[PDB]
Amino acid sequence: VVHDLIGVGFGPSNIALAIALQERAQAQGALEVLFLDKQGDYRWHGNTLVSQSELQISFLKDLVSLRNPTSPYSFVNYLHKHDRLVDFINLGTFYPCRMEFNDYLRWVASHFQEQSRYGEEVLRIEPMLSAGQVEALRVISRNADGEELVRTTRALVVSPGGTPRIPQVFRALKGDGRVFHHSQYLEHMAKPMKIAIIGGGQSAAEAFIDLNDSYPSVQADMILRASALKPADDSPFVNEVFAPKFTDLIYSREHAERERLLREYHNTNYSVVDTDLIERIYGVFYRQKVSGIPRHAFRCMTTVERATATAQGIELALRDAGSGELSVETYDAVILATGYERQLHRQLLEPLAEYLGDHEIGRDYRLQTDERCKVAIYAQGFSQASHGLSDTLLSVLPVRAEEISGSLYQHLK
Ligand SMILES: Cc1cc2nc3c(=O)[nH]c(=O)nc-3n(C[C@H](O)[C@H](O)[C@H](O)COP(=O)(O)OP(=O)(O)OC[C@H]3O[C@@H](n4cnc5c(N)ncnc54)[C@H](O)[C@@H]3O)c2cc1C
Ligand SMILES: NC(=O)C1=CN([C@@H]2O[C@H](COP(=O)(O)OP(=O)(O)OC[C@H]3O[C@@H](n4cnc5c(N)ncnc54)[C@H](OP(=O)(O)O)[C@@H]3O)[C@@H](O)[C@H]2O)C=CC1
Ligand SMILES: NCCC[C@H](N)C(=O)O
Repeated sequence: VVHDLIGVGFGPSNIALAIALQERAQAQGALEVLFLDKQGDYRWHGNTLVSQSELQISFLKDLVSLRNPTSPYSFVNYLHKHDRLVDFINLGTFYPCRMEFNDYLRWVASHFQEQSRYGEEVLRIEPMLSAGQVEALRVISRNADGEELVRTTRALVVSPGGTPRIPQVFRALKGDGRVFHHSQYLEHMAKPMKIAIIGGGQSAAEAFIDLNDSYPSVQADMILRASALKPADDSPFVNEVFAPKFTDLIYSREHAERERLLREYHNTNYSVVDTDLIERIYGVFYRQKVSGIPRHAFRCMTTVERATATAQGIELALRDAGSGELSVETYDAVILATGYERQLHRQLLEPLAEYLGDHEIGRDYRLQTDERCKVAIYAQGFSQASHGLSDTLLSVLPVRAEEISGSLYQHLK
């Protein structure tokens, strides 16, 4: 038994897809599909779901609405089905506590229980060759019990999210419970402290406020290479870059202009914090000046040069620019809120390397391939270079999903 499509992850990108495929199914027939996710109980970045994490995107830019507001899967319908719509309204906000967005996604997901396989991590994809042409694809995933699984599919779409970014100096410490990436924040905090946070982004700010608010025992240092925290920029003219119309424009630009646009707009999303959050962090420090009790430290300008483990704690050599001084501090724990990297060919797609072309991902999000390769491989979130800032986000999923299902059906038929 061969599957028309299989996807890697049933995160948002892939769910949005599932819905589109379902919408097309009535007109064009229903493909047999599966989406595997490595989470037994799926939470959307669960380890990051702290008390006051606000969706950084308008709820209207949910899974279906930009394409089809009349879908049963809109955030609003979800709210209605949970008898919460009126109440949400009295809220007057556009940005739901991310815990809520999570429920929505889980709820939407429950509607595809047949297509979703959870608890299965995909390890690699192998070509199945008949006559030197890749007719089908082999997907190898390992479940929670440790049992590997092999399935065969006509088409593949990979939407696994990103992998955490570890600065070099910390790579030495892989495996020390004492140091952990933000992404894994809830698991590790469940095990009087000094903790350090590395990075000046949202993930960094969110860790800090959470520690301050939830852990009185804790004193936190935010170590920033950058001078300050810069505000995420969401103004309307600017926000127009997360538009569906923009994907077209950016795609058609020469490589030089694309990067320019990406540089000019980096601040929409990366290394920036929400305006309200900065104040609140700013307020916290201000209060220290008042109280005179210096619990926390804002080490802007600081670069970690040496990090080493110890019986005592973790030793960091911090270079503070503008002082030029190098000083040593030791922390009970360190938190890396250094972000994510989405690099497309991991060990996961290696087996196909031979068939993947030089030219960039397709406008339709299909990787270009050899004439040898007859299957179709698609990716979501790995085309930021060519598809814009919207790519790694929730911004165009509704649209992107239509395009992809459109190709997939066209490929299949
Ligand atoms: C903490 C955090 C908050 C964010 N908040 C927002 C926001 O408010 N608004 C916004 O627009 N964007 C936000 N983003 C950006 C985010 O990338 C998108 O919102 C969205 O998560 C992208 O969806 P995705 O399905 O493509 O990837 P993901 O949501 O990361 O889905 C990938 C899923 O597949 C699993 N997986 C990974 N590898 C494999 C594999 N080997 N095999 C099987 N499963 C695998 C993962 O565990 C995960 O469940 C946020 C990102 C983070 C990290
Ligand atoms: N919806 C929500 O409430 C949340 C949304 N987010 C989203 O997740 C995505 C990524 O989040 P986040 O990781 O915070 O943002 P970024 O990945 O953009 O931020 C990374 C931070 O780490 C620093 N950094 C990276 N490498 C090093 C290094 N080698 N040495 C020192 N510092 C380093 C960067 O500093 P520098 O700028 O100087 O390079 C930067 O401040 C974004 O889309 C963000 O909006 C994150 C958390 C919650
Ligand atoms: N970091 C999320 C940015 C979302 C973007 N401002 C949008 O409106 O799509």
